[PDB]
Amino acid sequence: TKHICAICGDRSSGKHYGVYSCEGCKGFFKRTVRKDLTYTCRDNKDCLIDKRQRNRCQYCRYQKCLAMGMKREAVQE
Amino acid sequence: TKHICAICGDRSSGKHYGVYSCEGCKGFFKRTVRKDLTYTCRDNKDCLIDKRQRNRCQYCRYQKCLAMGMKREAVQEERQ
DNA sequence: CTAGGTCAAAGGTCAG
DNA sequence: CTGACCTTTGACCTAG
Ligand SMILES: [Zn+2]
Ligand SMILES: [Zn+2]
Ligand SMILES: [Zn+2]
Ligand SMILES: [Zn+2]
Repeated sequence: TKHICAICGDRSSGKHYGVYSCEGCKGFFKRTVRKDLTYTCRDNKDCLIDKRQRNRCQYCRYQKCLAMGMKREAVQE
Repeated sequence: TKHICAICGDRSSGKHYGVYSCEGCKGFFKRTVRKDLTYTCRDNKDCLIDKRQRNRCQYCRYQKCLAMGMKREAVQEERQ
């Protein structure tokens, strides 16, 4: 699992914010926290986050980052 | 100038789908791939694609995107 | 090692 | 439908 992103399942580049994640999910989490962005799900808050469809819903991607254990506290100034 | 669209000769906004192209040819290729659109040439499949006449034939514009090297694979899934 | 920065190249919108 | 004009993504690098 050291090699697989816990959020989308892409090739993981190491532990980012306490979770094994790809460069994509790391960057997304970083921008969300830094810019203090709020998202909305156009569906039923159960969108599938995988390599191909991770960008389909920002709300569901962020909730998966949190549920997998990504720490807001680990994003610095 | 090395900032020329390989499809139509308009000012290129960078590399789109592996080819130096204008914002017009980028959008056109994207919509064609996304919707899986099939076009028809009303002539002999050799219409001239340039800045002025790019919109004259959808079929010939798409065949030039492909012949120039535009990658169907580089068009990602819809986001909304 | 993993934190942050960068910027080319993806994405999107909506007036015409 | 088109394309000007805009935003977000993620591969890659470097400093701590
Ligand atoms: Zn990921
Ligand atoms: Zn969702
Ligand atoms: Zn063009
Ligand atoms: Zn034609």
